[PDB]
Amino acid sequence: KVFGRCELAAAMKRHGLDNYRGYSLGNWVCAAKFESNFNTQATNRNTDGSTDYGILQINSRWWCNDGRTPGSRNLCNIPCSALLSSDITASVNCAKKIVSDGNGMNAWVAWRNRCKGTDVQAWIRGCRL
Ligand SMILES: [Pt+2]
Ligand SMILES: [Pt+2]
Ligand SMILES: [Pt+2]
Repeated sequence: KVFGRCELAAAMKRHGLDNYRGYSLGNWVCAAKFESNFNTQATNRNTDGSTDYGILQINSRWWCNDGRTPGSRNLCNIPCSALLSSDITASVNCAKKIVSDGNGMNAWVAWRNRCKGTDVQAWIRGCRL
């Protein structure tokens, strides 16, 4: 599913991401834009052999099992395919564990390099939140 901007804002809001660990909804929407372009089906294979999955490009080294990432943990106790669903619940539950691990949203290098310190409120403009 390729989400609309406001559509993904609403879904992220219902699932408890607005101000989660202090991050306003716009930060989550900006991150999703530059990680996946709002596509729940996005996958990206890393040179280390891990893969990034779904709307927030969650990585198989630590967070999910894909059956092909060597010496990997599965700290979110899900199959990585759960992260490609049109239903974002599994990705949001995983994103909460990741953002809680100590580096906040710096865990998403696209957030650090393209969203951090910018006017991220622009990403929720117009949306009925
Ligand atoms: Pt939803
Ligand atoms: Pt939820
Ligand atoms: Pt856009």
